[PDB]
Order: sequence, then C-alpha cells, then structure tokens
Amino acid sequence: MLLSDRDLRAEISSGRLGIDPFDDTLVQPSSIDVRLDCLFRVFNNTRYTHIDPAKQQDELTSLVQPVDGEPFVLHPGEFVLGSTLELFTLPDNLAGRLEGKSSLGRLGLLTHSTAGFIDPGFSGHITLELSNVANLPITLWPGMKIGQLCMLRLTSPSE
Amino acid sequence: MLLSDRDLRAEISSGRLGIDPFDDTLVQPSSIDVRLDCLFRVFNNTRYTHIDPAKQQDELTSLVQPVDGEPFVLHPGEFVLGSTLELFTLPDNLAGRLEGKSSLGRLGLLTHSTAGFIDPGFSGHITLELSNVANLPITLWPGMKIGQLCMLRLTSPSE
Amino acid sequence: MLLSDRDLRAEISSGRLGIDPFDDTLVQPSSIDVRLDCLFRVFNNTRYTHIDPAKQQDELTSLVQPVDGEPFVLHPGEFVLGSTLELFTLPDNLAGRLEGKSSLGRLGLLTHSTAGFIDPGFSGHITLELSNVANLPITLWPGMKIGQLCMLRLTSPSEHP
Repeated sequence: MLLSDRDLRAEISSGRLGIDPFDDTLVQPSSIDVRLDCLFRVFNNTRYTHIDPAKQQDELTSLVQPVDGEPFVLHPGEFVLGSTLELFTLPDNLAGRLEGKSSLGRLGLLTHSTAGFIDPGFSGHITLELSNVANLPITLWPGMKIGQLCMLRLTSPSE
Repeated sequence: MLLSDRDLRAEISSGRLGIDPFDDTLVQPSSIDVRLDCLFRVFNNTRYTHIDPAKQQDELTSLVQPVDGEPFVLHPGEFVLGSTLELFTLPDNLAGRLEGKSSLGRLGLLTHSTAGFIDPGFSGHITLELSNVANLPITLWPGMKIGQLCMLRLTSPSE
Repeated sequence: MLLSDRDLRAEISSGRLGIDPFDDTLVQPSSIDVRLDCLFRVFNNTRYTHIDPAKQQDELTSLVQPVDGEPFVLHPGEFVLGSTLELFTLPDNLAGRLEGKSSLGRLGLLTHSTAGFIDPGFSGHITLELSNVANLPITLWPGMKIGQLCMLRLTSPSEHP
C-alpha cells in the first residue's frame, strides 16, 4: 500500500521516517524525489578476470569525485555505483522502492538496475546503480534530482 | 495494495479509471494488458556530442513510423521511445506500475527501463522505453500486446 | 500491500502459500530470498536472423547445465534464462514481485529485466532473466541466493486466476 504525500508528511513530521536533509518541495503525489551524491565507485577491470560473488575482491572498485564545477560523464555501457544525497531511516512497518523520474527516463538513464528494494529498518544513504542505455554520453551533476522513493506499508510490523 | 480483476472492472465500469479503447479480454488476474502504438522516437546522435538533462536539446529525437503492415525492427543496443495504444485516465487514489509480460520477457524485450511509475491523476498515452538485451533483433508489430499495467491503491486520496 | 515476515510465515505455515523446498532462514523483513537452479537456456543466434514474437520459434534456445562443482559464467552483454530452485504456489489473493539482492545489485547482476511480476494463482518455478551490465564476467553458482520475492496483498481475491 502506497503512502500518499499527506501520509509521507505525517510519518516524517513524527520522526518515524528519517530523511536528512529534508526538503518539502521534493514530496510528490505518492513518492519523494531523491538527489545525487557526489561520490562514485567505478570498476577496476584491468586487474581481474571476473567477479565471483562467493569471494571477496577488495580492489574491485575505486572511489571517485568530479573536480568542482565538473560533471561525472556516464558513457553507454559503463556501470557505476553512486548514492542518494539524503540519509534515510525507515521504521519497522514501511518498505521503500526506488523509481526513475519520467524526465530522466526518456533520456536513457537507469538509476537502480539490479536493486531498488529497501528493507524496513534500513538506515543509510541509498545505493544507486547507474547505467546509460542511450546512444550518447549523459552528464551527471552532483545534487540533481536523480529519481524518486515510494513508501509501501506492510500488512504488519516486522519481527 | 494491488487491485484484482474484479476491482479493476469495478473502477472501469464506473468511469473512475479511464481506458480507451477498452477490451475486456485484456484484463488479467491482477493487471491489464496494454498494446503497442505505431509512432516511435529514435535518437539523432550524429548532431550531438551528449545529452544534458539541464538543457533543452531540441532535435535529439525524431518521429518514426513504419509502413502499415511493417514491423519496427529493434536491434540489440538501440534505445527507442514508444507508447501504449490505449489512453489512460487515473483518479487521485490509484497509481500505476508497468510490468513486462512473461512471454516477451523471455525474448529479451524491455518496455519501461528507466521509468514505469505512473502518478495518480495521470492522463495520456503511457510512454514506453524500448530496449533489446537479447542477441538478435526483435520485430515489433504495432497493436501487439507489449506489457501490463497494475493498479495500486493509495492509503488515501492525494492533494 | 506488502506482507511482513510474520504474515509470510502465517501464509506458509497454513499452506495457502507454497514454497518447496522451504528454508526459514531465508525469510527477510518483508520478502523471502530465492535461490538459483542449475538449468539455463541460452540463445542460438547463428540459425535465425531475428526474433518474431508473433511466430513460434522452437530451436530458439539451448540447454546449458554447468558441470557439478563448477559455475555458469555470465559475460557482459549475454542474455540467459534461468530458474528459481524453489517451487512456488500462490493463492488467488496474493501477487509476487521479484527484486534484486543489494549485494548482487552492486556487482552488476540483473535477475528479472524484462519480467518480474507473478500473477495470483501462479504455480511453478519462477523464470529468471539473467543479465550482466558490469564490465567483468560474473561466476554464477547454482544454489546461491539470487534474489528476493515480495508478496503483495490484493484488494480482494481474483476472479479469473
């Protein structure tokens, strides 16, 4: 069951749903806009033959940050990990789903391939999986609206 | 909370949910099948170096229609915009989610990458984001079943 | 409306939701983890020019099964069909959604592109659409946790399951 703007505001204004930093202009009919943080992980594929989910591979990615005033350029076929600017804190009876923005959706931008489901009790910056399936580069600006977060009510609180 | 066929029928036959043209055989257990319109947008990437979400890029895409009776050929790696043949009209207490059809899913077709979340209050033809992640071209026939739309009930009407 | 762990347990322990084989440690706060079965279909694209959804195309896929103890290696840009090791049986008041696991999501793994919505009344092994959008190959181990399944309550039981 999808929380409406009024219900999202009720949950926030009562501290059961944590959103830091909070911006009320971001609340939509039945969701809230999220923004792009400025740290990214790229994959170092010249040292590894392959990914093995059963193993640990601590050189698999590196942390990056665009120079001030520069964009992060996402080329078609490149896969990179980013984060929501906001820090989220969910209670025991709400789950989250990321959805794309219609705006950026028509531009070929994917934000959560891969994984956009957020467990109740979650707390942290939401991981974004960024992809471009268009046939040009897209310039990403730290701070921009990147997608939207829906809250789903559970039939009852989690054990 | 997901509307059943019975409840979808109720909403439709009461005019609260607009679907034109409607076809009863399209109703599924907890969703409604949608069909492919015949107009497509392709990207004109020979005149632009890149997409910039923050600008107006005016001839980025172009209208494309195949010959009546010809398939739109969609090759792996191409990204194209299309629409549902049906015109949708949502009330203020329901939201929509596009989902793939199991049939076309197994053939490598993606229809809403990108963006498949439809706000309550929406009215129009639903935009499709078309992609082919298989290893062969897929022939698209306008009028064919392309996917399905679910209705989610909101916790309360939106502002 | 999303079933919690406690409601998923009630549905299962009363037989209205079938999961075979069932393992209680896989239950998550509002979903259940699913596992990778060992048969895969790959596409034989040297015999056809194209896929046509309106025709029947029988020699379209081929059966690949990894030797035991070894993995199915999934290269970027390849598309393969797999299956949940579990058998699911849904009653007609519940629908299912596949979602990715956070851990595999950060490795570039797609499990249900394409199609992750399960109708009420469904019964069978759930089809997985496998893709790798990373820039390395990923080794898949049959039996591994591959994703999760959420249950949605319907506003009322379905008429035409």
